Amino acid sequence: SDNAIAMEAAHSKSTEECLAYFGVSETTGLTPDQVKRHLEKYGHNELPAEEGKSLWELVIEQFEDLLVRILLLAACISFVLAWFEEGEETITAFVEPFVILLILIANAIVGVWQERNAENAIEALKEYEPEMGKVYRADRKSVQRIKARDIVPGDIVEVAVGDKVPADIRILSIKSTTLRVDQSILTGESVSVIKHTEPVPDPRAVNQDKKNMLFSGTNIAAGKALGIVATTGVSTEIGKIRDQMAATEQDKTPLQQKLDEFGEQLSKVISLICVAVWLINIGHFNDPVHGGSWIRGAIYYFKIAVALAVAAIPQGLPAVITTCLALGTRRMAKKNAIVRSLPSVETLGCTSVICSDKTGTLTTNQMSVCKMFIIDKVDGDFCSLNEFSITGSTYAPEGEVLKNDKPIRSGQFDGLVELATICALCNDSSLDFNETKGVYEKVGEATETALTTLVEKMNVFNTEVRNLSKVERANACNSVIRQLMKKEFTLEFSRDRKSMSVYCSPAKSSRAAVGNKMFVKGAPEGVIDRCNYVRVGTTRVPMTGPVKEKILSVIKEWGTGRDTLRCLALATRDTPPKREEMVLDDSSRFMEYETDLTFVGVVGMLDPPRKEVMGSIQLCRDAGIRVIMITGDNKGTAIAICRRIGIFGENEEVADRAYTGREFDDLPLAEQREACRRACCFARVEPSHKSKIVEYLQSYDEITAMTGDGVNDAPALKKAEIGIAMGSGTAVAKTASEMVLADDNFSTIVAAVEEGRAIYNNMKQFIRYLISSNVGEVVCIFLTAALGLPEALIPVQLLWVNLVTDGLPATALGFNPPDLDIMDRPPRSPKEPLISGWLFFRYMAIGGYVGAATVGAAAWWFMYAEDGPGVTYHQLTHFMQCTEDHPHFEGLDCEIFEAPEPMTMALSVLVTIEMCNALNSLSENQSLMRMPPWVNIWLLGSICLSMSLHFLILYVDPLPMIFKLKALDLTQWLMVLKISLPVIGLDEILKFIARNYLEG
Ligand SMILES: C/C=C(/C)C(=O)O[C@H]1C(C)=C2[C@H]([C@@H]1OC(=O)CCCCCCC)[C@@](C)(OC(C)=O)C[C@H](OC(=O)CCC)[C@@]1(O)[C@H]2OC(=O)[C@@]1(C)O
Ligand SMILES: CCCCCCCCCCO[C@@H]1O[C@H](CO)[C@@H](O[C@H]2O[C@H](CO)[C@@H](O)[C@H](O)[C@H]2O)[C@H](O)[C@H]1O
Ligand SMILES: CCCCCCCCCCO[C@@H]1O[C@H](CO)[C@@H](O[C@H]2O[C@H](CO)[C@@H](O)[C@H](O)[C@H]2O)[C@H](O)[C@H]1O
Ligand code: NA
Repeated sequence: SDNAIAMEAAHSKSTEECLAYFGVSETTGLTPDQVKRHLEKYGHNELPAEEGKSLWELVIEQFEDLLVRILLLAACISFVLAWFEEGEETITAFVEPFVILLILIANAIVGVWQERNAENAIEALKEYEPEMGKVYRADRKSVQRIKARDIVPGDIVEVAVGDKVPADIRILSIKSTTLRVDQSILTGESVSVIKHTEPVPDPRAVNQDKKNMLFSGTNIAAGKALGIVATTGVSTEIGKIRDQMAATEQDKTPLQQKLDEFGEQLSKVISLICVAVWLINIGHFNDPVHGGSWIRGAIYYFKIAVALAVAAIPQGLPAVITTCLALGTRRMAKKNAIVRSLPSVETLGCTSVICSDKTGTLTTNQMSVCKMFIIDKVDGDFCSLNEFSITGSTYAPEGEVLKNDKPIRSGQFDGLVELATICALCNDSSLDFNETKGVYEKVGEATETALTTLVEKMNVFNTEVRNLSKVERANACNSVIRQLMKKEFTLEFSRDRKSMSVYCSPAKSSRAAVGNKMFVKGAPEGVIDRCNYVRVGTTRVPMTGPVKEKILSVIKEWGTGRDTLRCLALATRDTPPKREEMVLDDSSRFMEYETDLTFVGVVGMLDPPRKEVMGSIQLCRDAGIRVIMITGDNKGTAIAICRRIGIFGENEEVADRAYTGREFDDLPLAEQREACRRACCFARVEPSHKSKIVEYLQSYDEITAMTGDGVNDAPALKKAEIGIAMGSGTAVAKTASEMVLADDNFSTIVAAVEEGRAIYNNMKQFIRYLISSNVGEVVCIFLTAALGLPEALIPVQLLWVNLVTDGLPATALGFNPPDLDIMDRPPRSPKEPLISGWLFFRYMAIGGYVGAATVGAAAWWFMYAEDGPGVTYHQLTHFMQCTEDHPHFEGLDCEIFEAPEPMTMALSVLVTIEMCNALNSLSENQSLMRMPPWVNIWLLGSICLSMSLHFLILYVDPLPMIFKLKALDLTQWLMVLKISLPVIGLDEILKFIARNYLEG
């Protein structure tokens, strides 16, 4: 982007001037060529980088280098203070600080990388949830949603309530009665501000004075408007205020709490073992009080404590957790489950209740009129209707009307003529043929578009359509009907009457003798009471009780039937008041205007459930996860749908498991709480009922997933453990949620729960693996110090094992395939400890065997080895007396006790045991005989890499001279194998005990 300013003083220009400056028609929008040129000139609508990645690594490197240099200077001060009179052994005090320096450098490197890895994992979340916007462009007549970064200056953009403003926008037209905007992120204003479209004359006016502009980042609090993009990217008012840092996420995840508890307890245990080593050596309490005995006897305990600290901490664990979470997040996003916060992953597996909206999530929101009836014959008490069916489930105008499964012509019935007239006039929506996809798409609400499609199918006025193109066919019959009745105005919907109407005057064309007419479309509950008459074809009879009961009976049948239809009543005021009589500024009077109606007919439209919903409901059943439907349908239809998708049984009694908002409010408080623990169906629900349901569900210590999309959903989404916003819904709901459904599908919720379970299981696996490895290392150190043996392992090798040798297999355990019963077990408790009970004893045995095996191989080299000396046990424990008391240990050089061969034996045994235990860590209970090792190929590859690196630091000459190791032969490797492989048998015995005797 070269020109970084775009249009200046857009608030000062008028709408005409702003459209003229970019040369765009407001009707069509930008042409593809205009979009290409503007994108090339002004660049994408986005801000560069994160916060400052080009100068961030240097900061952390220099900060940790300062933290290293200060410890170096402190240790130097200590060693220099140990020079005044302490001059006994200055040779041994020369090796310890070198190792400590290496430890500090290594821990600094990993502490930098793990932090950067976590930051990159957090930042990768944003790539999965790209901000979207709605534009009108010349290639399509309907509004199309695109990525906000693809919006360019001059674009015509549409914003509605709950949307996030994608660019700095000059308001062109306010479609709603008022436009209120929340500008708290910019001006810091509290209450929403009112916008207009008049120009603001002051060129240097403040943002609060720019009452005709929409600033990027702000949110539409109320209304709907159209505008033209003035500036994008950095030129945006919010792009100038790039200096803004919100508070961190905080709120420690339960896993982090358990890990920190482990850290504190491990500090205590390190202190306990450091004291226990002194407890073993009681003879040190018989030494003289003066001299240099206590000093040199305390230096040894200030070193073994450091070695034990290296052996005890799983240094590489946080990187493995971060990588597992990042890759699982990418997997979930590949499966349409867009996680907005890493903690939510852990929570996803604990989900005990899923509260889902019906329309759009459990169903496809692809509405279609499939049944309709009008009045046939009325004889006092007898009432007969003309029922019909309609084929075609999409919005395409393809299908026909069927009477008793036989096609008829809709124009024969005057009732159906009026039916179609009402459906065409009480309709703000239309159809647009997408020639690229080659399909018909909706322009407006699914309901009104289904009405439009029905009018196209019916063709009550008999119009030629076989010679029309796909574009001319979409809105042909509706245009025909519009040519006759001229819509004077529209009485908008209102809750108090549950209907809408249009005042229409007939055009002066052989139909002016009809007079003005009001056409009413609404819910039967609201419309039928206001009908005094009933249209019979072209005549009219008075509306009575029996007719009303017949209408209601058929509506009930369709609502509770196999199709679970939502019916719409259609009526018309034949003798409406005059335009001068009616006032339109207050909807409270509209119900009065829509009185003395004539009932014409009823349309039954279906919103089919998604074909995967039943199976996902079953999966939640097997997983012990309750599913509660929340719908706008009536209670009867709601229960019928619950039986259709499997929430309820086809024959079970549900008088206490299905409620309406009013019924739920009529119950006392204790009964409300008690009803939430059993209800699975809520119909006709107020926005506060979601929050109340979440609170009641929390009162039973349940982890609730609650779906939403609108602004009134935001509080509940905030209270719920897993707020789930729809991908097509508002931005306000998305910002208040833990997960977004890219496809708005309930099955995606189920898949997210399953994936969270699997990911937490694999995390448990590699956590227990690494920590049992650390247990084994600590046991090795303590067993060596207790028996007074030489150091079988040095802390450098321990760092290499914890960071490199074991880091690869743990990351690979992150990719373990999920168990076949992952969704046939109850939800995990969030307070579930990772290692306790039988697992404590199991991994304690494992770690004890690890330490015993390492130290025992180190001891085997000194004794029963051809390459090793003929040293016995009584002198190997007294090896420090070799240089002095030589006749007691006469034989070879004393330096043979500082040999690299026993350390190499111990390290090889540790590495082999850790590969074997990684193989054992593929499952918690299943033995290797049942689940083969070749199921997780990444584990095999990681073990190959670990062994290749081991052979590298053993044989490739420059490296074993650094690791203080010596290459081995076939006999020593065979000993390593013989003393390492039985760990598989040990864990196999423990698994057999857990399976065949510890299931309860
Ligand atoms: C790494 C080296 C070991 C020795 C260690 O200190 O870990 C202990 C300790 C801190 C716990 C223990 C370890 O305790 C022992 O192994 C007893 C040692 C006695 C030997 C002396 C006999 C001569 C864990 C390791 O035991 C083994 C047997 O599995 C399990 C678990 O750890 C976890 O669940 C990991 C959580 C991140 C913790 O009980 C944990 O403390 C609690 O806070 C938890 C919940 O952490
Ligand atoms: C003065 C001494 C300092 C200089 C060191 C000389 C270079 C050493 C060669 C090894 O390089 C290391 O290899 C590790 C693994 O191959 C990496 O660990 C990374 O990968 C592990 C597992 O893949 C994770 O557990 C670790 O956290 C993560 O640091 C680590 O980054 C990297 O440097
Ligand atoms: C695209 C446009 C075409 C679609 C229009 C659909 C046509 C239906 C319009 C009906 O108009 C009303 O019809 C009533 C009869 O059905 C008339 O009542 C007349 O007849 C009744 C009995 O038939 C009497 O009870 C009433 O008093 C007397 O007003 C009434 O005046 C008239 O306004
Ligand atoms: Na929430």
